Amino acid sequence: MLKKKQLTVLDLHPGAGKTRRVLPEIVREAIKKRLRTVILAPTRVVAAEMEEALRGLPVRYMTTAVNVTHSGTEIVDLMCHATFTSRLLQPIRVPNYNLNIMDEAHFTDPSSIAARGYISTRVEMGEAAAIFMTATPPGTRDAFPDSNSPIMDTEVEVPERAWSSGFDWVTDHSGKTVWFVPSVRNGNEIAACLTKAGKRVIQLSRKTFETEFQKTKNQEWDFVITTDISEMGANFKADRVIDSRRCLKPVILDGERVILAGPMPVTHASAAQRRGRIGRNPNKPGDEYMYGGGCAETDEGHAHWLEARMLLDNIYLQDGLIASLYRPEADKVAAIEGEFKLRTEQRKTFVELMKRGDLPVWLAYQVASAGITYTDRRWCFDGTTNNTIMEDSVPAEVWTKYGEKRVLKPRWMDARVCSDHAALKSFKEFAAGKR
Ligand SMILES: CC(=O)N1CCOc2ccccc2C1
Repeated sequence: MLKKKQLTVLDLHPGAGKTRRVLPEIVREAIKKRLRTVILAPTRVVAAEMEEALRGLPVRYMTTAVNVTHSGTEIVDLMCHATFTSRLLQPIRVPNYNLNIMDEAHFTDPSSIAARGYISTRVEMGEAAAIFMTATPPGTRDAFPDSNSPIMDTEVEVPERAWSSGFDWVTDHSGKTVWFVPSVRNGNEIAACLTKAGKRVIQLSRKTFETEFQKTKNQEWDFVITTDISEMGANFKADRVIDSRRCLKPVILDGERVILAGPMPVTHASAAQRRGRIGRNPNKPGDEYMYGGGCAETDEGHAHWLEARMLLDNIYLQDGLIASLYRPEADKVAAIEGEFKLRTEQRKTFVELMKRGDLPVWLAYQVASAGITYTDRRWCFDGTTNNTIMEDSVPAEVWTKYGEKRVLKPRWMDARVCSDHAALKSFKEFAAGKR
């Protein structure tokens, strides 16, 4: 696989040893061959698992998830997908890696899609080799792949709200269950129901992932309520997966606003990854997978592919050239390569709005392309009446940096900035000039 001008897809089934067995072998071969190598992890939890599998090998950990300082003699670097993309966007110089390994190469976050596009274009150019590791490569129509031990697959009605009766099978279970809900707000309702009935529940989401995941190993639990984030290498020692088979989809309407559409069906890749959390121990056959809906290719028209084009258009590759998306996912968006390329100053504002402001890609592009500077927050208050953000059925209020109380009413509306309490609280601080 390590020969230049080649992109290999390591599509071994979930639990086949891609990270703990195959990855150190590739690293050993790249070090032997003097290949400047990058290892891309989806999340910080996977980076810490990779450190345990690669312990002893000379790897540079460019992540705060691993307590090891580099000696300066390493030729292999390990970082998250978002860190790779962020450094490509920032004026910091990134070496030209001869070998590019991306683990969980099915991750659909905008920075993951852009990293795949950038890496695959360098391979198409003949400048590098690449390995994409995933049980479900882009384009998979198999939600029921192979496992380490047999799994009982059961199509059933899965509750998406609190219940008084009709789901005896959910609570009448002595083992541990990992339940995939379509949203944080939906998971909070089911968790409160399970808690009320005497269960121990840990809730996992994108913003709380690192801190809460530790609790699954730290203490006994009955249920884990999680969003689609646990599809990226997160491992549990459970005997059942309850899968609603639903997810939220960010959609850009008329190129003017972003809504969270759905809950709607997950893709076959997500369904296989969610099912893949169980059936991992050959000594424990009979793990259960309860699914409550079918699959659909709901990645078509998803804002993440447009946001990935926004990122790729602003990453330098060679003179005027611009990286294309990885071919099996280049049709998920109707975008012209280069149409989001910003001028030097607006591009710097675009990067600061994402890195420091923590705004979604789409919202960061609207602000930067309008010629607004990072610290100018007037746009958070001068949108139309129907762009008013609501908190507890009443318009949200913030004190501006000028000491004046104003209704939060952005010029551009992105549902992601107020999808939950933590998101809205972070957007209030942004609109107040606090970061
Ligand atoms: C934008 C705005 O001021 N409003 C929109 C309508 O919703 C409400 C709800 C509660 C208090 C006040 C309002 C009025």
